[PDB]
Amino acid sequence: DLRVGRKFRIGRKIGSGSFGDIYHGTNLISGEEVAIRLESIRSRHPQLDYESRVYKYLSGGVGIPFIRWFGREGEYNAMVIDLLGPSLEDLFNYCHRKFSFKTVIMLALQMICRVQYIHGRSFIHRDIKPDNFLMGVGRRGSTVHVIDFGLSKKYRDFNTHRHIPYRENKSLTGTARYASVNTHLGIEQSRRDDLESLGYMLIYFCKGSLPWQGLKATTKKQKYDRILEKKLCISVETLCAGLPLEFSEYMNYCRNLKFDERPDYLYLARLFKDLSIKLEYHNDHLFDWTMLRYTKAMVEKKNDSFNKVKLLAMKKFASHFHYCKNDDKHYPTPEEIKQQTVQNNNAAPELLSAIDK
Ligand SMILES: Nc1ncnc2c1ncn2[C@@H]1O[C@H](COP(=O)(O)OP(=O)(O)O)[C@@H](O)[C@H]1O
Repeated sequence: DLRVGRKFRIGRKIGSGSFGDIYHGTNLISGEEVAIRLESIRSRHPQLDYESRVYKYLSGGVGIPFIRWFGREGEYNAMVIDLLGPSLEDLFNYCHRKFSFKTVIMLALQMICRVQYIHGRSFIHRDIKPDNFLMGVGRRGSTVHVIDFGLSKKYRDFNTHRHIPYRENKSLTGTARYASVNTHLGIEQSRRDDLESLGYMLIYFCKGSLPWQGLKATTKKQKYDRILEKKLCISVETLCAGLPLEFSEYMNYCRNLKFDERPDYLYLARLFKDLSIKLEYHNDHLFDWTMLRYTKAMVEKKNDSFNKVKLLAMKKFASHFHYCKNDDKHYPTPEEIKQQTVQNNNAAPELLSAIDK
């Protein structure tokens, strides 16, 4: 309950982590709810100061949490920033670990823009994963935000745009579930790698998992290298089985980019915009969790309970909920996928009547 940056009061924890804790905070003058991150100054590997400085440099971008204050408060490095909502991994779990094509397409459109803005500010993220994308709170709940810039890096000179040099034998640090093949190989990360990681997330979201998940090994390196072998040896076709051709096209593009090459962000956005048209989706910010949450509220006026809610939701929103069929070996046609609209309507008392109201 101490004060930070004169006017920010620390409240309840949100909260804990490896680089410190994150708290609810309040601006004592305006009453605005914010987020406050703390890092012990006795930390052996300080990261908060770095992140705050990246956040400052990125300040003003759409979907970049807006830093309000950072500095020193006694025994703590502190950072005051926008309060955000659930992560996409959180929402993935809420939806029982599968997203519709529509929701994945809509996330992809926003996330490509976020990554584009970050690259436009001469930084690469280097830690692209579902946990690092959060929705806004309240009415900002339709905007995907990017967080966690502790591993981010300048990939080019601010004035000359001279790219950092090519390099090998770089070490790998985290879970490498979403890491690019070239990261695994020890190559200096560049813009392409952020986008490849984004690609794996999309496939993850669609299919419910990646085929190199849940591996065990005797050492970290062995595990990393087992993941690398699967990424390398499983074809893009197999990887993207059951998904419209855009998803494998997205992946082939990222894997084919050269080290210092500027990505064609608009080409990639057009992939998913064109697909949403073929699938007759509106870009209406109506995500799976939005509609499941609404449906549930009306019903209430645990695995088995969810399935009933989901059934009603898919009936009321038949044209919105299309899913990958993981037994598929091919890329389904748009008309193939849209056939699920009919199936959704054909599913089945007073409860079906209640929801319309
Ligand atoms: N600006 C923010 N507003 C609200 N919640 C946040 C913000 N930044 C991170 N979080 C959330 O706080 C929780 C703890 O985050 P943190 O400890 O930094 O990550 P991790 O636990 O993965 O190391 C996470 O669930 C994360 O989604």
